[PDB]
Amino acid sequence: GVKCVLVGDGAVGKTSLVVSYTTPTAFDNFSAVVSVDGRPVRLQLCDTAGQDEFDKLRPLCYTNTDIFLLCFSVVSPSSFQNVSEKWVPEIRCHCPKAPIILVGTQSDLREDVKVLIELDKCKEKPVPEEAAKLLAEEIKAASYIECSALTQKNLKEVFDAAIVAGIQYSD
Ligand SMILES: Nc1nc2c(ncn2[C@@H]2O[C@H](COP(=O)(O)OP(=O)(O)O)[C@@H](O)[C@H]2O)c(=O)[nH]1
Ligand SMILES: [Mg+2]
Repeated sequence: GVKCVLVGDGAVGKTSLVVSYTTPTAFDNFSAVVSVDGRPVRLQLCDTAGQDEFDKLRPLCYTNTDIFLLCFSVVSPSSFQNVSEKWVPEIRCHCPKAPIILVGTQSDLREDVKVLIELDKCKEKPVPEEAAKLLAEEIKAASYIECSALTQKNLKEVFDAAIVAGIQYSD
């Protein structure tokens, strides 16, 4: 059984990722049995609040973590910038050994006019997939995987990858 913790800025879609996949509050735990490469594995999902108010409690959730899903929204460059500035340092402070998968969320919004118009008011654009992939390399993430809890694009893949990385580490 594999312990997976999701971290990242508020509003990127952490809670939505886990609920979409496994099917109303700050911190919550989920448990699912998942078929990975043909055999069942128990996956514990710990959903954390990403607001600065925490690190109060948040790192208390980290004990014995096998895999971190470090999430940013692909339509939030600020959340991408926080991967380097806040999240990788925090994870590495508490669990320096644990594998990380860099997870880009809300992929469907790359094609949402309202969202794109809003980003452009500050001359921003969605995070290029190339940039995410390069960062994943820089931070020594296992991989970069981009997904949508709305359309379920790559949602299975995110958690399959989490389990594979998590078993390898655990073992
Ligand atoms: N369009 C779209 N909206 C999403 C997606 N994932 C989450 N949301 C919405 O984004 C907001 C933040 O989601 P939430 O699960 O609360 O994020 P968290 O704060 O990181 O846990 C909510 O309005 C969700 O409905 C997605 O993949 N696509
Ligand atoms: Mg949430």
